[PDB]
Amino acid sequence: MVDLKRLRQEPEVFHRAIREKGVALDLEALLALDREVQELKKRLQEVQTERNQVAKRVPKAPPEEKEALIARGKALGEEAKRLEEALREKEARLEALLLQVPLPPWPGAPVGGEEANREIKRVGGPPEFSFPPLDHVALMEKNGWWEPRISQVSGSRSYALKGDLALYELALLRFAMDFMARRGFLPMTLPSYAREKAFLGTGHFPAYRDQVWAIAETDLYLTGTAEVVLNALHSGEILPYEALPLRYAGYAPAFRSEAGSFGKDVRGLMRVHQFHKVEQYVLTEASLEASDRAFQELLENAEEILRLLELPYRLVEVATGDMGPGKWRQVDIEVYLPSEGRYRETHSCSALLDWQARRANLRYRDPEGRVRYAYTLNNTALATPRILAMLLENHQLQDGRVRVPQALIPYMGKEVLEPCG
Amino acid sequence: MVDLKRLRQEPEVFHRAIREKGVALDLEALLALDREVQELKKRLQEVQTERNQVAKRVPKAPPEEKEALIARGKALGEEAKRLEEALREKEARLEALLLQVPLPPWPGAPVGGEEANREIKRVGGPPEFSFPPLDHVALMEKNGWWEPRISQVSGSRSYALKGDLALYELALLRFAMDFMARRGFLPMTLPSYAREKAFLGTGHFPAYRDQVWAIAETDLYLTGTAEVVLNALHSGEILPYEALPLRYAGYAPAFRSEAGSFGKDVRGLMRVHQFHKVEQYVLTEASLEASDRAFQELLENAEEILRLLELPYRLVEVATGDMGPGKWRQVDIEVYLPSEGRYRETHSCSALLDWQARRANLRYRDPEGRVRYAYTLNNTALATPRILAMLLENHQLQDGRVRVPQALIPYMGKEVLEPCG
Ligand SMILES: Nc1ncnc2c1ncn2[C@@H]1O[C@H](COP(=O)(O)ONC(=O)[C@@H](N)CO)[C@@H](O)[C@H]1O
Ligand SMILES: Nc1ncnc2c1ncn2[C@@H]1O[C@H](COP(=O)(O)O)[C@@H](O)[C@H]1O
Repeated sequence: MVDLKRLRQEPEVFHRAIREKGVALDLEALLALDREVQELKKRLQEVQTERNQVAKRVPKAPPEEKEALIARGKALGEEAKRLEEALREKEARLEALLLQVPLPPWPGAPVGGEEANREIKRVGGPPEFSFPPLDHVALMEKNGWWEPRISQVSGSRSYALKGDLALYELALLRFAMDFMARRGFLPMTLPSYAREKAFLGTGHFPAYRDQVWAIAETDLYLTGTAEVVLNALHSGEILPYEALPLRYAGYAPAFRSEAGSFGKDVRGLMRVHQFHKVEQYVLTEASLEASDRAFQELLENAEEILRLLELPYRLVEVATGDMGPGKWRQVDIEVYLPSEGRYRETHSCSALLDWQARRANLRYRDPEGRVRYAYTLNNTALATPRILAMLLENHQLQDGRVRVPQALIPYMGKEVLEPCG
Repeated sequence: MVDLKRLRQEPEVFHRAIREKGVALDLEALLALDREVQELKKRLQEVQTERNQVAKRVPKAPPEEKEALIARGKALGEEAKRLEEALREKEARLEALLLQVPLPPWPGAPVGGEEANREIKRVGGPPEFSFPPLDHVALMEKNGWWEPRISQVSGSRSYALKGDLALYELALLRFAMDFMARRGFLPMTLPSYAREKAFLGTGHFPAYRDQVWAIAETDLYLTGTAEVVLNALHSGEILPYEALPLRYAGYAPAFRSEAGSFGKDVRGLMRVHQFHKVEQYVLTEASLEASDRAFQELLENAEEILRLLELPYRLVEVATGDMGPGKWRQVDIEVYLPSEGRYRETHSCSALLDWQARRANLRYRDPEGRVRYAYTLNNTALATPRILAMLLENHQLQDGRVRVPQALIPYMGKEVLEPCG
């Protein structure tokens, strides 16, 4: 949500945002609609208040003038319900539209879709294997580390891990939570469902509605990221300046409808409906430099986890067309997946300024007593099973076993994932 | 799903079983419908046969005997139509009814509802405090260990744990996966959703259908127990005798609608819609002896876990009217919850003989080459957040902090859970 005041004052700024980000929104039609709502609230002021006057004149009016006043009162009331109900219809239309206005991207955002994305940096590289490398599904198949029968039970885009890899999954999630807690984020284990209001807050509703699974006969939705929950915790609360920046490391199961197919056909561990994710969430003050400092920390944290995971990665500046309506700036971190001879997203770091704060109503009292919308940022800390696709392929040994990175040997108990059966 | 052959020769056993388990099932109506379906199938046999063997006699028959055979063919033909309409209609409701027939309770199960549940033994005393104890909610409030704001994001029966208790919720799940792996159970991390067929396989559908959330616009339901996934894995597979017993320790998020109204203020970490559960599942060969061995193993595992967690517990033989339609035996394990002065269920061990194997179609090739239905059993290994409630109350220190059991100190990194504030 954008400040309707700034929207009215400098709509060309939002017009470029709608153009470069590709939002289907007619800014001129929204702006128009707003004028009508303004107009109709004023006209409704007139009738409900002339009605106030007629009703005030009624109690001691002579019988002649008293019924004239009832007559006038009725017509005016008619008018008022007509206007009232027109306003409500128009305002709902305005709000829905307002919910589609995107934040302007940062000045250096590449303009265009995913193909405009720009590699910032690359640390580490494709492993040079002494032998012919298997892909992660073939490592799993060979060591008996996943349960293919899960598709008959739950459907496709499901996985069930077994043996050492079951254990490894859990070790990586705890690892990421421990690493976030030593970086000063407050670890939180959270639910994977939220009411609608929390999805609206983040911006997942309306634009990414397609992607969320509703829990039927409830008013709950399962969340695709712990971010829907972390962002809505302080809605309607005004935070002390001294609380800022809030740094939450939230773990929750994530659920995605994944209404959108894998061109690299369908499966393995890359795109499943249910996965586990530790999220990095920050609420900071409404300054660009506070945002920039948080974005760089969010980024370095994710890089740091990849270095401890010993994975080759690169950072990518996400183009306007691809960052989504509420993003100021987005950088993805992609890790190399040998079997596809390409980098794959494992983390997206977004800075959304106050676009989510004005929707989720997140506010703080600045050093001068002024209440302000906060700025929010988020980045993945670690999501499984997807990084398992990359750990298996980058760390596979000759025999098909997989070495665990040094930092994860305390969490596993061992240096090598053994086969199951 | 019971063996219809036993259902027909021992109906009194099933009648005692329907009454003692308090199942709402008219047994005469079922056995009657079963006889109607058998006579119809026999009769259809008889029809299709005579319709074949007179159409043989017909074509070139002495002209007068030919029309009598034609006449008989018209009669037999319309009768087959009728027989099939009735059979299609009556088989359907008999299958729907068989899906409701309870397994006979083991002889030693108390007969009565929840009130007849007999305590078998108790291990460990109430903790003795140099101070008046706080309940687990006041311990979480005091220490800043949960996030009350989640109620507004997600509704009631939600928890969000913070700081050391978030980390302690993950550490306990890992400990239970490692305890199980070391006991020979194969660790698996699972989805929390399955198709309806997996629920019919365990007995959760139809009887408990209302305890289960459905994912809307999807043919998937969220599982309240990993047992639903684990049990549907080998469906339609004929397992080799040598694979047996299959000992699986699965972890999945568990979702429960909790449609059971309310009564006591079962607030805090005790009854939530979403929790984490590590599950013991055994699929064994079809002998009682096999089952009793497994049952005891499952119980000793949950006992050993609770010993490791340094918690006072008791075992409870569940009564016939409380164990549920599929159970042969159920023994609940209850831990002492100091603030309620009562024991609360943490684990529930069930032996179901072949009642789920016949529903999910789990079979094995026995040592003589006979394909038999397997027996299944299951028990909680460790579920969070309910155990955290007994853990905080039982291990609370004078200062409102909580000691970590020796067993869990390697998982925790510390001996005491520190406050967030
Ligand atoms: N709504 C809930 N909130 C919190 N924990 C729960 C809830 N429902 C069940 N549990 C936990 O999970 C355990 C088993 O649940 P139960 O109702 O006995 O179903 N039975 C099973 O799931 C068997 N698979 C054994 O695990 C309980 O003992 C308790 O520890
Ligand atoms: N469907 C999925 N399956 C597995 N991991 C996923 C899935 N969706 C997203 N992820 C992971 O979660 C991260 C952040 O998700 P997103 O906020 O959508 O970028 C991605 O970089 C992946 O690590």
